Amino acid sequence: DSLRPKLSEEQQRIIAILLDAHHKTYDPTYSDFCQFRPPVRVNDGSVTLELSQLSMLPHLADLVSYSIQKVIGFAKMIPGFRDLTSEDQIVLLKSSAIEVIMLRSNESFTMDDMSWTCGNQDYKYRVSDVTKAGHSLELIEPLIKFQVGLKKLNLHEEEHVLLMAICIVSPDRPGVQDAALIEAIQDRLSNTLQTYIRCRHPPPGSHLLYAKMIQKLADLRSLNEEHSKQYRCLSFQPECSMKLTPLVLEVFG
Ligand SMILES: C=C1/C(=C\C=C2/CCC[C@]3(C)[C@@H]([C@H](C)CCCC(C)(C)O)CC[C@@H]23)C[C@@H](O)[C@H](CCn2cnnn2)[C@@H]1O
Repeated sequence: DSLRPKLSEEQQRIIAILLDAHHKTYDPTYSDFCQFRPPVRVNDGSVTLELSQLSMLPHLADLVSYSIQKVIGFAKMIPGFRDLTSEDQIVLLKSSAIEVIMLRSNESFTMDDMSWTCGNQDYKYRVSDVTKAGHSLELIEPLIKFQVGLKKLNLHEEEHVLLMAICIVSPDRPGVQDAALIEAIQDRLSNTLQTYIRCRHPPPGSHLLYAKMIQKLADLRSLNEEHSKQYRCLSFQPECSMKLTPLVLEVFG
């Protein structure tokens, strides 16, 4: 009855490994940003103008690209991940990249003004800047909802990295070969999450936290399909590919 098994020595190594992977792949100081193509914020309080200028696209496109590289880094240090055929590594990455980016961006997302703040001012990102990169409310509003949703779970960083690992190693992705193997890696990770929550999370009356976390992985598949729907529509804008990166192109095209 409400059993609380102690963390195995393997389960601990996994956390340590993931905690460390994240420290090595996420820069909380945002010092690489001046390297990205500069943010341009034109005036408007218009889908037409947005698509005409695409003023924020090269900055955000660089930002996402940069992050994909970071996520790729992250995945490589996931225990199990290198044991997969590099083909199941590509598939799992490409189909989760946008989700892990939405997951990881929560570190910069603040409930003070409902923005991602990586700054200073210049690297603050709100609904409007994302519109300025050619996306519509149908993605941007629900993404903000999900951000708040996630902030309120109040995840320990341990839960944050596991959640991201779990998301990457999902056996039910279009095109995976060895779902059996991938499902084994995931189970190992969820068992670590489920157990970690039970030992180390206050109160807890609410270990309900695990169900809520799995629910976030569902919300993510939605935003993923929506993002991909909208990405398609940007691709139709002429001269757009030059505003992107070779990496953003392959991952989403
Ligand atoms: C990507 C990240 C950040 C924010 C994420 C945002 C804010 C702007 C808007 C973003 C990029 C959404 C867009 C709707 C995605 C659009 C991509 C496109 C234009 C290619 O379709 C999805 C996630 C959103 C900021 C920050 O938390 C992180 C920046 C990168 N970083 C820092 N240290 N290590 N990596 C995070 O990965």
